[PDB]
Amino acid sequence: KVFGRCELAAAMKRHGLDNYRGYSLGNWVCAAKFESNFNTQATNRNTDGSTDYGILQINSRWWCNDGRTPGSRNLCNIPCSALLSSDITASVNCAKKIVSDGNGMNAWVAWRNRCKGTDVQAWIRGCRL
Ligand SMILES: [Cl-]
Ligand SMILES: [Cl-]
Ligand SMILES: [Cl-]
Ligand code: NA
Ligand code: NA
Repeated sequence: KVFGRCELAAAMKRHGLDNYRGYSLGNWVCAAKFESNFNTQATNRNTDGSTDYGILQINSRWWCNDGRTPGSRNLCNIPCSALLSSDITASVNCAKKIVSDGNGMNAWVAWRNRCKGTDVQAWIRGCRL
């Protein structure tokens, strides 16, 4: 599913991301924009052989099982395919664990490089939320 911007904002807010770990909703919308282009089916293969999955590009080295990331863990207790679903509950729930791991949203390189320190509000402009 390719979410609209406000559509994704509303879903993330329902699922309790707004201000989770102190990160405003716009941070999460911005991260999803640059990570997945709002596409739940986004997949990216990393140099280390792991893969990123879904709207928030959750990585198989630590967070989900894809059966092909040697030495990896599955800390969210899900198949990485769960993360490609049109429904974002699994992605949002795993994201809560990742952002809680110690470095906040810096866990998403694209957030650090593209969203962090920017006017992340803008991402929820116009949304009736
Ligand atoms: Cl915001
Ligand atoms: Cl594996
Ligand atoms: Cl933080
Ligand atoms: Na990524
Ligand atoms: Na894994």
